[PDB]
Parts: sequence; C-alpha cells; structure tokens
Amino acid sequence: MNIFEMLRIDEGLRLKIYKDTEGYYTIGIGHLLTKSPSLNAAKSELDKAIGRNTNGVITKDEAEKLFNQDVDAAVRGILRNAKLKPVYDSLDAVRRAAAINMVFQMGETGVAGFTNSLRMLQQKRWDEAAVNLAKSRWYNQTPNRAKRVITTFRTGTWDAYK
Ligand SMILES: [Cl-]
Ligand SMILES: [Cl-]
Repeated sequence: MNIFEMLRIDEGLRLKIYKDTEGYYTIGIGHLLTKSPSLNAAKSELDKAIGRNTNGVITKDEAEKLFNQDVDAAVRGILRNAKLKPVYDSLDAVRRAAAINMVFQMGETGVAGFTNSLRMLQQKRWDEAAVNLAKSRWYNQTPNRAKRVITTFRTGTWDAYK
C-alpha cells in the first residue's frame, strides 16, 4: 500500500462530473472543480484543468494525471506550511501518508487547524491524537474514511486499508 492506493480507496474514481460528500462538483479521483452551484462553472474549470473541451467527461489517464498533480500539491502544501512541516518530518512513512490524505481531503488550512492533534502526533501520543482527531466535523461528516485515516495515525500500519 502507498498514498496513491490509499487515496484511490478513499476517493473512488468517477469519469464524469459528480458531487462530492459536501455537494461540490468534482471529477476523477476526488479532484474538486469548484464550490459554485453552477454546473457550467464546473465544466469550464474542468476544461481549463484538462486543456481541452471535455463536456464533463474525462478519460482514466486524465483522471490519473489530475490525481498525480493533487497528491504532489498536497505534499507541497504540507512542506510549505509552518504548522504542518515539522509534524510531517517527525512521522514515519505510513503516518506521513495519513497526513497527506487529510490535506488532500480538506486542504492545508483545514488541517493546520487541528493544532492539538498535530502536537500529540508530533509527541507520538498516538491513542490521544486519535481521540482528539475524532472530535471534529471531519469525523462526524465522513466517519468511515476518517476512522481509516485515524487508525493509520494510531497504529502506523495499513490495517484499515487491507
Ligand atoms: Cl488543475
Ligand atoms: Cl466516509
């Protein structure tokens, strides 16, 4: 298992524009297009992202290309963030994947708001971080995914994904 296979399980793959768990137009492997309620705005963001006239449909290679860019961007957002970088550098390889998963889903600003959890993760107080991570809108809106990510931070293994 790795970050790509992990996010592919958590996000799925859809080749036509869909609404994500928040109701936002998304495509591919959790690639958010726009938070605007307009499907035309979505289609236009999609054409710009792919570089051709898509009419709301992309190929699998195209979905995987966006996915590669989004994973790369998530990692880069962590390393550029003063609150996230020292935590990420402190973690082993598996728990680093959990951090990337969170940033991918909710963005670098959202995750940087888990101040208390980040501190517990940095201190390797795994069971305590896990309890604190779950007291979140994140956990209450998407409990099955959040449980898998939290289990990954708690154990440092891929058990929740096998
Ligand atoms: Cl893009
Ligand atoms: Cl979920």
